[PDB]
Amino acid sequence: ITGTSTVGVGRGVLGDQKNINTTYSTYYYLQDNTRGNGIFTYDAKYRTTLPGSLWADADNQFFASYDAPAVDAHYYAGVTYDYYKNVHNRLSYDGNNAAIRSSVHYSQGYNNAFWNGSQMVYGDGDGQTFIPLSGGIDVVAHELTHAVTDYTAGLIYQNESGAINEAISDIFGTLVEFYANKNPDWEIGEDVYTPGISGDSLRSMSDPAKYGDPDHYSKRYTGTQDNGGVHINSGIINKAAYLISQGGTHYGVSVVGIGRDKLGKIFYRALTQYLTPTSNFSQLRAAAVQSATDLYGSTSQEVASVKQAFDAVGVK
Ligand SMILES: [Ca+2]
Ligand SMILES: [Ca+2]
Ligand SMILES: [Ca+2]
Ligand SMILES: [Ca+2]
Ligand SMILES: [Zn+2]
Repeated sequence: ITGTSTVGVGRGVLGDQKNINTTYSTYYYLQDNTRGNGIFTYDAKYRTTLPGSLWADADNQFFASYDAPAVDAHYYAGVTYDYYKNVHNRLSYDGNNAAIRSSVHYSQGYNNAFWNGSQMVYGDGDGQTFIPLSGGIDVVAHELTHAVTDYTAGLIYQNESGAINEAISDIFGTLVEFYANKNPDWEIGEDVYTPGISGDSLRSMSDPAKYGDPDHYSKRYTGTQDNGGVHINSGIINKAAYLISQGGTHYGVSVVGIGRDKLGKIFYRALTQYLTPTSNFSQLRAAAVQSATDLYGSTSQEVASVKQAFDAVGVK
């Protein structure tokens, strides 16, 4: 809508207070005009019809419990936009400041979130397995990263290329979590998963096998579930990325860590410059080595650590 930019205040899913960019025109709308062509948050009103109604509020205060998922979807979309702009010089997901749209309150008791090809969508969860999914910044950044991947490499959502697609979203979801820097970790979804059980998460990058996911190529899933295991075999790549950053010895192979910032730079370059829709794990390794070479030289520690990380997980 057309109106006056302003700043409102609200409470997110976890009860934390934050400021949000809104637009005023009779009502106050969740429309942030300060980032590219805008960030827009919609109410799907417990239906599956999308996008729903652009979120309108009478007083620019968002403290009602119904408000919380919208506050967080709106605010964390902004953080993610800032991460891509400030760190990788990328303007929104298409690189040309496309408007970012999110809908919340999708369906009833819906235990997931997703990018549908044009916007992000967030369920409220059933209160048992999940609380509203926009409450996790790693979850928001994961979904928005699918949009980035679709506009760049275009990795098909099947088999190895699909597992790479998933790992990239987990990797950048985590890097964005570290960017915002409130209790960052190498786990996925811990803020919104199983409110009744502390210390768990949906996936682990530091130790995928904790939840039964493979951490070595020899343990890859070869069946047909989950589109050929796109959320399962991602653990192999997530472990590689964790090792490149933090270091460690894994199946007897030692890796010198080079830290998060270099991990992000290498993987972003691989994504945007070298990966293609049908890239497999071996092609990821080659793309990552070539990226690190481009940035730091063929005889760098950086190139060395990428090679050892991929050897450690069994990807040749
Ligand atoms: Ca209000
Ligand atoms: Ca965390
Ligand atoms: Ca996390
Ligand atoms: Ca939990
Ligand atoms: Zn995903």
